Amino acid sequence: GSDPAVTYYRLEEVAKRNTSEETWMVLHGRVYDLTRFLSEHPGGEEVLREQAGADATESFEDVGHSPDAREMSKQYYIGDVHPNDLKPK
Amino acid sequence: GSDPAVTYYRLEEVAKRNTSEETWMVLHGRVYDLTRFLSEHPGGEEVLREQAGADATESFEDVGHSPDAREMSKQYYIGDVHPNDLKPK
Ligand code: HEM
Ligand code: HEM
Ligand SMILES: [Mg+2]
Ligand SMILES: [Mg+2]
Repeated sequence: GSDPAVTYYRLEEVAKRNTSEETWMVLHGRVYDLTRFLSEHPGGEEVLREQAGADATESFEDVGHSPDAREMSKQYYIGDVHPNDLKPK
Repeated sequence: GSDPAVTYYRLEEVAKRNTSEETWMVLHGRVYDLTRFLSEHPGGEEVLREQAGADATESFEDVGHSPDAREMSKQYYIGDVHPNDLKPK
């Protein structure tokens, strides 16, 4: 069941956005446009460039971001990963 | 100049890695060294051999790879396609 209020992106569409002109990334089943965040990230640009257009959930959690960082991610949230591209829990 | 965190490859060079000794492939503007991946590819070696050395984004996405297949590709990423060789738009 897709949610009328949410815009969904297939991982194929996220994979296209892997350039400095447009960088998207998936974190926990949600899509973030970090294009403008790249030069402001306190963890630097490179870690984000390397996984541009991809699901970087594991790296994000391995680093262990703070509640403050998670709060900050909300400003870049743009949609949910299409139901079909979500993995079983 | 470009981005020093990125090694760039011209499609002319990528095209030469089309045998089992060294097979590279392009997916969404990035180069992947699949030489060790061939044996382990669930869809078999032949489908990779067929587009070895070329951009196989279309066939990759048309097949419908899973989130796990995408995660798996990351370890083979060696660099980006030279900007001159990408689509103009
Ligand atoms: C919109 C998503 C993201 C936001 C808002 C964000 C935000 C931040 C912030 C605020 C910090 C400072 C320390 C703290 O608050 O925990 C930080 C550090 C860091 N971030 Fe992120 N980050 C994001 C995504 C990522 C991703 C996807 C990666 C990995 C590919 C990453 C890798 C790092 C690293 C390596 C550090 C350094 C911390 C350490 O020394 O271990 N971040 N990030
Ligand atoms: C780094 C590049 C690639 C990786 C890591 C990869 C990985 C995988 C994995 C893990 C599967 C199992 C099903 C799934 O998880 O989706 C799979 C299946 C398959 N792959 Fe690939 N693949 C790659 C490139 C390609 C390319 C370029 C082609 C086409 C020329 C291809 C054709 C197939 C086919 C036909 C299947 C079977 C589909 C099924 O019924 O699930 N793959 N691949
Ligand atoms: Mg060499
Ligand atoms: Mg994953």
